[PDB]
Amino acid sequence: PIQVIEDDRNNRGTEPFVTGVRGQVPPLVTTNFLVKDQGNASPRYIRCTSYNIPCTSDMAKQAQVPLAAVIKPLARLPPEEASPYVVDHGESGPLRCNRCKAYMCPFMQFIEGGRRFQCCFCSCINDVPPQYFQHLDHTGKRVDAYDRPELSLGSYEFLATVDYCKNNKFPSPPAFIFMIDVSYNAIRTGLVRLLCEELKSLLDFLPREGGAEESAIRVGFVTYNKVLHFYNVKSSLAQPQMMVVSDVADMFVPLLDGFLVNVNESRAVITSLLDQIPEMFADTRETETVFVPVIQAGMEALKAAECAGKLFLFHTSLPIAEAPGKLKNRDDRKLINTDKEKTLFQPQTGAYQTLAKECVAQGCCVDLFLFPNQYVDVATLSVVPQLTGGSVYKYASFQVENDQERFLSDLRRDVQKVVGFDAVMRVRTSTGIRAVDFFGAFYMSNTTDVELAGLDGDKTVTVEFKHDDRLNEESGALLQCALLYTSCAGQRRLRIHNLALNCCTQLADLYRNCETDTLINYMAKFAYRGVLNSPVKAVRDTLITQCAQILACYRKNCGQLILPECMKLLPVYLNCVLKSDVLQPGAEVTTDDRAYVRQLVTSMDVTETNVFFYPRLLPLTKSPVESTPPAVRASEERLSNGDIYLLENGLNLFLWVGASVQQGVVQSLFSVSSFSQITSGLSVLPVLDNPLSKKVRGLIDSLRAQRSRYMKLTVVKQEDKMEMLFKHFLVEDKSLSGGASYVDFLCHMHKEIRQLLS
Ligand SMILES: [Zn+2]
Repeated sequence: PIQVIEDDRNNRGTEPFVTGVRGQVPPLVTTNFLVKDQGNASPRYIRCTSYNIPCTSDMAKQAQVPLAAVIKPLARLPPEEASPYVVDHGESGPLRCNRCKAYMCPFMQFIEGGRRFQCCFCSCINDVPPQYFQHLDHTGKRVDAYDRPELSLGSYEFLATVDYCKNNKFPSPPAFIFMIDVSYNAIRTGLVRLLCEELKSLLDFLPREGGAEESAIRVGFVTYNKVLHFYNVKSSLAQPQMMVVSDVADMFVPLLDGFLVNVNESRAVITSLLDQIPEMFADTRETETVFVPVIQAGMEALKAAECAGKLFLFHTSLPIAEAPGKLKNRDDRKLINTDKEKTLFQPQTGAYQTLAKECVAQGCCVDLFLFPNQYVDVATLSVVPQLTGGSVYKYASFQVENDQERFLSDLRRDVQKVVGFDAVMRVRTSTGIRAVDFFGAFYMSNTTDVELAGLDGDKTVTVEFKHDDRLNEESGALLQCALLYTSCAGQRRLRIHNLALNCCTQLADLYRNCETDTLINYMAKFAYRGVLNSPVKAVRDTLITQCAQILACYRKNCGQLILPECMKLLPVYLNCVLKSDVLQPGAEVTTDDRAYVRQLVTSMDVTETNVFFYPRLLPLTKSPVESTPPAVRASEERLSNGDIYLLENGLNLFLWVGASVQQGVVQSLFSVSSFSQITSGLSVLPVLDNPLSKKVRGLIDSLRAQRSRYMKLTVVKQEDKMEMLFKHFLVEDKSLSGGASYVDFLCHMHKEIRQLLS
C-alpha cells in the first residue's frame, strides 16, 4: 500500500488529463500531470469525495459515504495551464437562470432553435436574449475561435455589473496596512529591523493585474505597543509625521490623509520611515501590548478610505495590556484529556468574533505573523484571521540566525500573492442535492453565502452536500461554484467553476468512483472542527465510526479485510489522522502548536492534507543515478542504518542520518569526517561542490518549491535527542503517545467492522 498506490497512478496517468468526461476521477494528488480544461472544472479548482453520486437519499444512507467537495477558487496554476478567460457581456452582465440564478455554462441545454435554454440545474426554461452572444464579438477582442468560454470551458470569469457591488457602485482599489509590534520583545531580536529593511524592497512587488506596470494597492504603516502610532507619509513630506492614539477602548482614529499612499510617489518618505522605526524604538522597555485595537484601527482606516484591503500584523506576545481584548495566560495542560479541553481552541473572549464580523463587512482580511517565546494563545489570536479568510504564520523562539530565510520567504510570498477581496462564494447544484455544511477560513451569516473578506490561491472551502430529492442517471449531478470578488486593481468580477458528476443507481458504481484523499481531507477537517465543541475522545470515536460504517456497509452491500479498490488506503490514512497532534498530542506538543496546525489543516487542499498525514519519505544515498527518488513507506522498518533519508509533510523537512552511514557520504554532505561530528539539528546544508551535495540540495529546493510555505530543515542523527520526535512522522509505526501502528490498527478496524455485523 501507499508506496505502490501512488506509483501505480504515477505510471497510469503521466499523460494529460482532459476534463471532457462527466464524472471522471482525476489522477491522484501525488501524481504530476497536465490539465486541459475542455468542459469540466480542473481538479486544481475542485476535488470530490465521490464522482458518481447515489441518485437518492436511501441509496446514499446505504453506503454512508459523505458527499463532499474541496474547492480552491483562485488556485495557482502551473505555467502551462491556461488561466480562466474573462468574458465581458457589457451592461446586461452574464445570463443567469431566472429561477435558481445559476450562470450560463457548458451544461445549459439550448432548445427550440436556440431561442431558449433549459436550466441544467433546476430545469427552468429561459429565453435567450437575441444579442447575448453576439455582444461578445463586438468588443475589441479577437473573434476567430469557434468556442465561447462560458459555453465550452469548466472555468471562466465574467466582468460584473454594478448590480453586483455594494451601494450599486464599482469598488475602489484595495489597500495594504502593515502593523508592527515595536515592543521590547520585537526590537531585541532584530525583528523590527529585519522587517523594515525587507519592506524597503518588497513594497515594489505589490500585486498587479492586466499589464498594469505599477500596482494600484496603496500602503499604510502603523506600529504599536500598548498604544498605536499612525504614520503620515504623504509624498510632499521629506520626513514621516507620527500621530499617536493612546486612548484604547474608546479609540478614535482620525483621517490624517497622508495615510495610505502610492509606493512610487512616496518612495523617499517611506524609506525614511522604515529607517526611523527601528531607531525610534531601539531603547524601548515596553513589554505589554494590545491586539484587538490594532485590528480595529486598520479596519477603521480601510472603512474611512471606502476600500477593502488587508492588514499584515507582526506580533510577539500575549496581549496583556489593559484594553479591549486583553487576554490571560490560561494555558492549562491538566485540561487536555477532559471535557473542557475544547476551551483551549476557543477564543478567550467574544470580542474577536465580533471584530471579525466588522472586518468581513468592510472587506478587511488579516494576516498574522507570530514570533512567540511563550504561550500567546494562537487559538484566540487567529480568530479574526480565520473568520476573515486570512493566514497565520508562527516562528517559535524566532531568531534571525535561524529564521531569517524562512520568515522572509513566507513574507515575500504572502505580500506578492494573487489575491481577491471582499468576496462571496455560493455553490449551486442540480435539484436533488444541496450544500449543507462548510469548512474553511471564512464567515457565514446565512446557510448559503460563503463570505470571504480576503482570498488567495492556497485557501480551500470544503462543502458537504446531502440529498434533497431524486437525481436522474441521465442528467447527472452538476455543481456550479460562483465566486464574486474584487481584484487587486479594484475590478469586480465573477469566477465560475462547473463540475459535472455522474449519477448512479447501482451501489457498485458508487464504490468504484470515490476518491480517498479527498475523503480524508473532509474527514480530517470535520474532526478538526469537532474539537472545538466535543471532547477529543468523542471526536476520535466519531471519526473511527464514520470509517467503520462505510466499511461495514460495503461488506453488506457488496473473513478477510474488504475494501473497494479506490479506498485501499482509507484505513492507513485514517490511523494517521487519529495520530496527528490535534487528536493525540505527544507530551511535548504545545497548545499553541496544536491550535496553529489545527487552523492550517482547515484550509489545506487535498495535496497538502495527503502529505501532511502521510509524509513522503525519500531515501537519498545508494542509488546515485543522476536524473532518474522513489518514496518509501513511512516506517522505521524501511530505515537502513547505513543510509540517509529526506522526509517532508508539507510543513517540515527532515534529513535522517543513519549512524552507520558511509564516511565519504558524510564528508560530501556535511564536510566532517565522522557521523559523530555531524551537528544535530543542523538547519542548512553547507554548499559543497560535489555531485551528492548538489543533488541533495537541489532535491530540497524542488520539494520546497511545491509547498505553499517555506519548510524548515532539521538534520536528525540516529541515536539520541530529536530522534524520538521524528518517530511521529513514521506514521505506520507505534507512537509513544499511544499511537497504534498501521498493522495493529487494521486488525482493530477489522474487529470494529465485525462488531457492527455481529
Ligand atoms: Zn435554474
